[PDB]
Amino acid sequence: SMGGQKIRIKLKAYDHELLDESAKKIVEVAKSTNSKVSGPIPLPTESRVHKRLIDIIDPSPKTIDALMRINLPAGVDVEIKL
Repeated sequence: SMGGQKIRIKLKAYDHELLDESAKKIVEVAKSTNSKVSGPIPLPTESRVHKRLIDIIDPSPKTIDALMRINLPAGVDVEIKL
């Protein structure tokens, strides 16, 4: 489809290192898809918690299938639909 919509995913985890691997890992898998991903964008740590935001441009259905095939490692969280 024409698309033209961007998707943002927020990652949360006590250890920034772990969250860094999840964001970088997803970026490599997302970039592999026709859709493009920007970031990861680092955010302010709160309550000793690190969070990152990755923007997605022209997202495709192959990106969602890859996310379902890969399961985020324990200690990481994601926000969908606000």
